[PDB]
Amino acid sequence: AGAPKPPQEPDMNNLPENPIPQHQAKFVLNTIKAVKRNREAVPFLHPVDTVKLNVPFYYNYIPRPMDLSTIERKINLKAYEDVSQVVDDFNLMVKNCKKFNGEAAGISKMATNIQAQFEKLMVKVPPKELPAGTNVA
Repeated sequence: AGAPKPPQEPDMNNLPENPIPQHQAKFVLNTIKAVKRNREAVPFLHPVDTVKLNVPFYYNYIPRPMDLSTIERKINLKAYEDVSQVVDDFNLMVKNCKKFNGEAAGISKMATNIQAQFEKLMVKVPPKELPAGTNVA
């Protein structure tokens, strides 16, 4: 080819010491789970099938790919320090699709559609603090 597919994120040797609090991790997880139910998200659920789509040089244009499952795995492995990194990863996913395919491609409109859905949900994200009377041992 044809640049090979880069290794999966995250690097389980650089897991952050202070991850996002669980109440924030539960929210962004349910948010990503809600986006994964959207019919428009199907192409973004998993890494690109470079053989089925016949894009041998895809990883030459996109050196850092991203998908909804990777974002989900990084949350489950506590790889994020701030919820803004989850937003940045979702943005990178949309950016890669528009960069490679272009605003004319209908797959870019699917990415735009799920990004709007993601942004509507992230409006109600709880603050990084715990709450009112949540106790600390």
